[PDB]
Amino acid sequence: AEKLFTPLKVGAVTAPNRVFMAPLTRLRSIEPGDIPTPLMGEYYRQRASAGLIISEATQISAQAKGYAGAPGLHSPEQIAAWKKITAGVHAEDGRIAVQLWHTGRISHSSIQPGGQAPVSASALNANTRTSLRDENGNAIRVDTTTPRALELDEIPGIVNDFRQAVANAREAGFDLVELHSAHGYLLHQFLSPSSNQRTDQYGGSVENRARLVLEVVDAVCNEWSADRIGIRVSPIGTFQNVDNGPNEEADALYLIEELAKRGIAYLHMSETDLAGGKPYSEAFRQKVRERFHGVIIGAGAYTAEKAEDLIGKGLIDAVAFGRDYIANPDLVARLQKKAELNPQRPESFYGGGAEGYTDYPSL
Ligand SMILES: Cc1cc2nc3c(=O)[nH]c(=O)nc-3n(C[C@H](O)[C@H](O)[C@H](O)COP(=O)(O)O)c2cc1C
Ligand SMILES: O=[N+]([O-])c1cc([N+](=O)[O-])c(O)c([N+](=O)[O-])c1
Repeated sequence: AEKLFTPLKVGAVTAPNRVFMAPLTRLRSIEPGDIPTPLMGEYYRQRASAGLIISEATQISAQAKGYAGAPGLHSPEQIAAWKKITAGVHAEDGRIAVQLWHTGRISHSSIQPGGQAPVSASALNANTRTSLRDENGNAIRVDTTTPRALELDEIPGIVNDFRQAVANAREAGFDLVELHSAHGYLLHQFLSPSSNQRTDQYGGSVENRARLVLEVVDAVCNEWSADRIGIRVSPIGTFQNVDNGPNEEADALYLIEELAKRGIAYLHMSETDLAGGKPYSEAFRQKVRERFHGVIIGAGAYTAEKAEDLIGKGLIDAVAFGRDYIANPDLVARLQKKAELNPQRPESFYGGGAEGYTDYPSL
């Protein structure tokens, strides 16, 4: 069609096209153990024609767990299972990044270590729901538990958990890592004034609110290499009840300038929540583009036409598609041929088994 099907260097790897698979929580891991499965391996292998696969959000630690059925990357059994998944993608000549998260306050005590309260920047309930499993293994929605504020002396341990999870990602065969700094999860809970009322060096000013994420970026670049690190941000608008405060544009540009200093592989911008939000102006896209010198990935209700427009204008380099990738394993070939897409079945986005997961056909 036009530029979507052309190669792009993304840090240490080269994508053959600009059609990426966005990170998508599907809640099909084995419990106990939060272990990836052969069925997950098949799902990712089906999608290996993507320019880059970004995995579902994956826990850096047991404390990081927010949803029943989300996988981890902290135990030996998890590492071994992910190695099989990455090897399947590579057998199909694909590339895969792991999205690493800590859910912070979007969690429930029943899935935390010891059954205790989850942690956050401050002791404020998320006022949302998470997904648990019932006695028959089926996904159910439950109100989030009020968190405890992290003590200052606990912050280095959070940094260390990200560091260790990146070392584990490298062993598991991932090509890149994506830090989950978006959507109201732990790193975003520190970034946003709505969720961060701290009076130490980790709250107040934008420099203090960004301190934790930038300590994490520095630690993971040191552990592996900057050209292996990406980050997902959602810095404009409201996401899962977390807004970006009264100075969101200036605060976003500060963060992006700081990330640029580290020479990381990519910046992945989640532009809108699933419930919608105001579109990015071209002027703001230009301000982002002049501050970041790696790859920029756009996401959020994109069409191929919008992607072509913005790639052609030189404002973004690639697009991540979420729900179209759930339903279309061969999305690249379908967009290239202008073929129809399979219809989406949202009732099977979370939990369950093969149905609504590996049963969407290729052309
Ligand atoms: C079922 C589902 C699960 C999601 N899980 C994640 C997640 O693990 N990590 C993340 O950063 N975003 C997650 N998202 C957001 C998607 O990555 C994506 O930004 C969003 O679906 C909008 O893009 P789309 O219109 O192309 O689907 C999820 C979205 C859906 C629909
Ligand atoms: O539905 N989900 O399970 C879901 C999960 C995650 N995540 O990282 O755990 C997200 O970032 C989003 N999201 O950003 O929209 C959705």
